[PDB]
Amino acid sequence: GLSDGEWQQVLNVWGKVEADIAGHGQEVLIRLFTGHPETLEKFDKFKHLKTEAEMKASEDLKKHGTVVLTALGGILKKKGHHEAELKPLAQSHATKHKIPIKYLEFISDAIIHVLHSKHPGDFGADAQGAMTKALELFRNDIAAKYKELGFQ
Ligand code: HEM
Repeated sequence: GLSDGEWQQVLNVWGKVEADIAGHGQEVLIRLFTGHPETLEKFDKFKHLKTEAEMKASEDLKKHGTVVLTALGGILKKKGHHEAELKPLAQSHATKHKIPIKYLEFISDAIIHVLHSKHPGDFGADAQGAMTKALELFRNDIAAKYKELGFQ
């Protein structure tokens, strides 16, 4: 549940991500993998990445960063009316990829970190608040589909 003003802040912030979707995507995943090494083990196609140099040097990691943020952006543009978009992602990540809701908390915090890192002093207190709310809404609606499936 976000206000109209809050949704406007979220979509304003997203303009930054849209100027460099791959760069933001790559940094969000690198921050996830480096901060939480177990998350890398969920990706059979990125397990071979033994170093952050290998990570930064991976074209396919950049590619998947674009896939992830494009999907998230689509959802954010629905301003909460995202059932059709979110349900299949929830179901894929629980049933096929086996991703605990904890890892979605990790990637949420990682998005906040990357925005401050790439835009220092240009990601204000109101902006962080609005983006956090959106990411919690997203996370919480996925958690609901996880409880439905009894997935832990
Ligand atoms: C902001 C949250 C995220 C979004 C928007 C997102 C989105 C996506 C999309 C669109 C795909 C491809 C289609 C599909 O399989 O459903 C995908 C694949 C996948 N996701 Fe995510 N995802 C998120 C978070 C996570 C996290 C936190 C992990 C792991 C720690 C994860 C692991 C995977 C894996 C293992 C695949 C398959 C990669 C492959 O082999 O091609 N995801 N994701």
